[PDB]
Amino acid sequence: MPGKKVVARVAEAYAEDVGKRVVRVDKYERAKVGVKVGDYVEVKKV
Amino acid sequence: GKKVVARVAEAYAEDVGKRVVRVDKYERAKVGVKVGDYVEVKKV
Repeated sequence: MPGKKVVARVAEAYAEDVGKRVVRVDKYERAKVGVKVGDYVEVKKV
Repeated sequence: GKKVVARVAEAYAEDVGKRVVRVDKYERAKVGVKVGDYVEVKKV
């Protein structure tokens, strides 16, 4: 696929977020991915 | 591994600027990653 992929390091979820299919991403990754809080993303291994 | 879909939530302040994504044990197992591995994140 063309262009630079957005790659991030996996860290464990905070306990209260576990089991909610949520991924915490900061504003810098959100800008590059092109998403806002509440949007959905695909996550896959590098 | 496989591709998963998750809802985006804000990062905690201490995680900001470290290129970190917080993913729970369920998504990690499905994706085929462990803590410290890298993932690609894409808008859907």
